[PDB]
Amino acid sequence: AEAGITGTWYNQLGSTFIVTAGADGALTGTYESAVGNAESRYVLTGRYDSAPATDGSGTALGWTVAWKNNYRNAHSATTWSGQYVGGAEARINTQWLLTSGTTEANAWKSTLVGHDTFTKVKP
Amino acid sequence: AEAGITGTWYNQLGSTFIVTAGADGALTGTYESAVGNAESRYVLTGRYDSAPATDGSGTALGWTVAWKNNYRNAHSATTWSGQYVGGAEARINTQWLLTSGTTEANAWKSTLVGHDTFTKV
Amino acid sequence: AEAGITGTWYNQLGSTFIVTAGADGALTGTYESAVGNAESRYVLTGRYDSAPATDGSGTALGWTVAWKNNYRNAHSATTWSGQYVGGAEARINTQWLLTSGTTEANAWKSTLVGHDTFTKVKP
Amino acid sequence: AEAGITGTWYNQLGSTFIVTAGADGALTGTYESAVGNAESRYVLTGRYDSAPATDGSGTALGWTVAWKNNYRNAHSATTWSGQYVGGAEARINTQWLLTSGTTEANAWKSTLVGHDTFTKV
Ligand SMILES: O=C1N[C@H]2NC(=O)N[C@H]2N1
Ligand SMILES: O=C1N[C@H]2NC(=O)N[C@H]2N1
Ligand SMILES: O=C1N[C@H]2NC(=O)N[C@H]2N1
Ligand SMILES: O=C1N[C@H]2NC(=O)N[C@H]2N1
Repeated sequence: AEAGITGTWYNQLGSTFIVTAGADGALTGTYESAVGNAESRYVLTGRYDSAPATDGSGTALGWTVAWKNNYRNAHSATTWSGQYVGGAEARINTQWLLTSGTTEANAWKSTLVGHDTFTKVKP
Repeated sequence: AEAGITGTWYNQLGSTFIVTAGADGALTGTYESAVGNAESRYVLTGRYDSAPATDGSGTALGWTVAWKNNYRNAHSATTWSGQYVGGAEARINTQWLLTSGTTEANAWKSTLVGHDTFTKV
Repeated sequence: AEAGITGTWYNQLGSTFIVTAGADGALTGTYESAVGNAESRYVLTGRYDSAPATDGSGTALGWTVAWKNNYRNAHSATTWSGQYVGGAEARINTQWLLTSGTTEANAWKSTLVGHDTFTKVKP
Repeated sequence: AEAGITGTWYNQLGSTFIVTAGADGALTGTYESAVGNAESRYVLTGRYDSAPATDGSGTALGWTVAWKNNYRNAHSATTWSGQYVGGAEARINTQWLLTSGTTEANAWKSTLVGHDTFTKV
């Protein structure tokens, strides 16, 4: 549902995710990370299932943040893949992949994987 | 390098990725998978890091595809995270996460992980 | 530390992990999963850093369970990679990969990824 | 097929994996990586699923290597999860997780993920 996803969310590290879900399945917003070589806000773009199932299934969605803005350029990008589960305590549970740009030689260790849980605060 | 991300790419499964990379870091285009609960094209959106480093590093990027279009709704979304490397033979090396929308009971097994390599051949 | 890892542990799904850490960095035991095409106990084998660092760093370790025993054969195997963090509330935080045996054609979707947190109960 | 997992395998990075597959599902041997904070051989232990299915499916298996030996202690461990496919050209296709022991502050970035393909060539 777009309304349910739209809002301000935070995760366990203390990062901020501000998103708007558009009618066509699009997600746009900004992300502020509490950790890493990151400062200020970054632009994020993603997609979500605008037509989930009836039932108590989560809504699959994903988004990307390239870690470059006017203040910093970390030469990396993160993609979060997960599902939104609404209710009185709406959560977005995800797993993410953080890839850094590297030389052909260190490419084997260019990607980090983790998981984040976001709790909604505002629309 | 970077702008050269624009084009038509294909991966080892035969899927087609058509992207336009905008000067400021955006990625837009369509994706058509050769496998899965999918038919036709799906819209994709992503970001790439528009000012890569001397050093001969690749350009980090990622994009998402929600597997819903006017033909099918597979109730899942895939994100690809990787890097672009240009040169005579340019490729985009990625690892992806495909999450399906499940009930809680099946949440533990909602995500598949894989890797795709794209070239313009 | 072997003593700290040795014991009975459970995770958020309600699965049981019984392990013994040997002096040489080896881990042996049994695993009982609360979910999946799994029944009874399965044998597990792994390795851990028998010489972690001083400091408050976790001990890296990993183990594998092939999901076949005398009662069931799910044609799959899971590997858990994570770190043991001791203290009064010792935990083992992990990320896992569950690969199923498939045809060359469905190989693209042979692996599931997730994360489990284990809480210790007994030695 | 299965028993044929025993042997010396090499991956695209040039690492060498020497394994012995026991009749009841065990995997034992040594690993020597061509990259990283590693030198010489490390002990590995794993499991494979000893009764694979007609159907022409691969044999699921996984193994672990703690990067500590009498030369180095990199305070990390890697697990490879994948499947073995035999035939004229046999390979083991895997995805791995490399976890380092961090302080809590760095726990979020303690795990790398990759994929390796091994052959006996
Ligand atoms: O909120 C954050 N989650 C983690 N993933 C990532 O890429 N950077 C970290 N910050
Ligand atoms: O091209 C594809 N890559 C794989 N990942 C995914 O999500 N579907 C498959 N198609
Ligand atoms: O305890 C469990 N964790 C999950 N990972 C896995 O492979 N099966 C599930 N059971
Ligand atoms: O052969 C190797 N594979 C890669 N994964 C890993 O842990 N170290 C590297 N060496």
